[PDB]
Amino acid sequence: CPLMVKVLDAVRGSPAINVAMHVFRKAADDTWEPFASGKTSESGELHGLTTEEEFVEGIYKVEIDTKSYWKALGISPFHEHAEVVFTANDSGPRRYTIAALLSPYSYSTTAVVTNP
Amino acid sequence: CPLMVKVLDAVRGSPAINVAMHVFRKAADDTWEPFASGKTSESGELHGLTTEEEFVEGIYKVEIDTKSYWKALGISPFHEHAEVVFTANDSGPRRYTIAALLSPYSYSTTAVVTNP
Amino acid sequence: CPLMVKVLDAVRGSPAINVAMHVFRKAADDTWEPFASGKTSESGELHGLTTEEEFVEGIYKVEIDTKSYWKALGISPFHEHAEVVFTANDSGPRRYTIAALLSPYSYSTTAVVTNP
Amino acid sequence: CPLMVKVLDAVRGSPAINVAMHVFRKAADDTWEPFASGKTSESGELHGLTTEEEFVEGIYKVEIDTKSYWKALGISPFHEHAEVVFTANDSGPRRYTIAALLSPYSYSTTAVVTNP
Ligand SMILES: Nc1c([N+](=O)[O-])ccc(Oc2ccccc2)c1Cl
Ligand SMILES: Nc1c([N+](=O)[O-])ccc(Oc2ccccc2)c1Cl
Ligand code: NA
Ligand code: NA
Repeated sequence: CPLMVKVLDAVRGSPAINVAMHVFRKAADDTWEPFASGKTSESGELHGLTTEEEFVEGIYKVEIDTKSYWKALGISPFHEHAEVVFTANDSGPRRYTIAALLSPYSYSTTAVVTNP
Repeated sequence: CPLMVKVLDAVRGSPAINVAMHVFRKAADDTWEPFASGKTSESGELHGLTTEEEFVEGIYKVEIDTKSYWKALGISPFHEHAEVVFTANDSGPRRYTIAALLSPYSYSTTAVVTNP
Repeated sequence: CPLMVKVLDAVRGSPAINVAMHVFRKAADDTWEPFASGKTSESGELHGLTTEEEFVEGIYKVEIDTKSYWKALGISPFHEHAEVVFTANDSGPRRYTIAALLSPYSYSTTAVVTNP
Repeated sequence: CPLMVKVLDAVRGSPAINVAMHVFRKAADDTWEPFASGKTSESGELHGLTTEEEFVEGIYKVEIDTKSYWKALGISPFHEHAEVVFTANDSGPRRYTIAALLSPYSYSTTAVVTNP
């Protein structure tokens, strides 16, 4: 599991389920190329985004559709989405967990990076 | 103003107004003695808790009554309070801003420490 | 697993390993009775603190020794410890995950509460 | 002052000083157009980015150059930048404070939205 995303809900004290996100990789012309995507499970986790061989050096952007999540709960949010932009695999493969904790007007994000 | 506390509401995107808090200082017998108390203003800030002369070296605890805050908004929150425990003025007088960002099931707290 | 604590390190991007903590339960005289304790594993997690039958209604305090964690890394921290105080099991058993994300001058904490 | 950004350093317990950031606004063709830029002061705050007349309805992005900040302190951070994307002034003019709390592998961001 080279890249996993975990999302939590700070209002309900629960995993954030069915949160959609796309992953992009920065292209040579500075545009964002589609790379992976999915929705969080009932555990708030999204596994299986990529494989070790496909996940090479680059700048990656995880764009998490937090706005649709809050609107489904009938809550008006601040952000259009939560974006996480980072260089990955510059020193060869690593395993990355991107975590996000969501509130309607705030989010926090952290990374856990491990050498396989 | 050597000690200031600022509290923000991550659900509503606003200062957390009229939040009560109590400050304690550890006594020689290791019990918590009352030190100061107050409530946040319309800006979410509590100023004037202490003075340079009174705010001596010690271990201090700020106990923020987050539970009453959420209950008054019709939210049943997770925590009884948000607690911040720290040694102050160990290397001479400093000015401390304690900030807290509140959600029903989560809080974040940070400190800004400056040398006058 | 009625009560689990997970701790992450925001400076190193890693689980916070070997973080010691004690759990207390508030007694009828408002004192804090010892309840459980342990240290986080290499995954940053502490499992096995209690059992469903022992973990009944009460106000619980998880006192996480963040200061010793940072001092072992040669980093001077702000807080004496990170405290998480919450009522548990007031509506019968639940499963609780307490998570904390640590920085030298800040911490964030959230809860995931699930009905078994 | 309809838009202000405040940045704090969770490692040092200080304002994050001399942090560069760029603000963009989504154009009719869905591209990001430059809107304003600046750097935080000794208080960690960036004031004067825009005016009430210029700060019309739209989708805005604040891109905070956290990577250069950490690198100058000798830290190799995780994120390329901290990004905040939001719709502004949808229901008439508001005043926005965007706050960010920075660690090498994590950031938290919140908004305070007030009606003048
Ligand atoms: N994370 C955080 C916390 N915190 O205690 O973690 C407190 C406040 C906060 O926003 C502000 C608000 C005012 C000044 C600086 C930062 C954030 Cl963004
Ligand atoms: N904010 C935060 C907190 N927290 O106690 O606030 C704890 C953990 C965390 O990342 C994770 C990491 C793994 C699983 C769930 C969340 C974040 Cl992002
Ligand atoms: Na001293
Ligand atoms: Na409108």
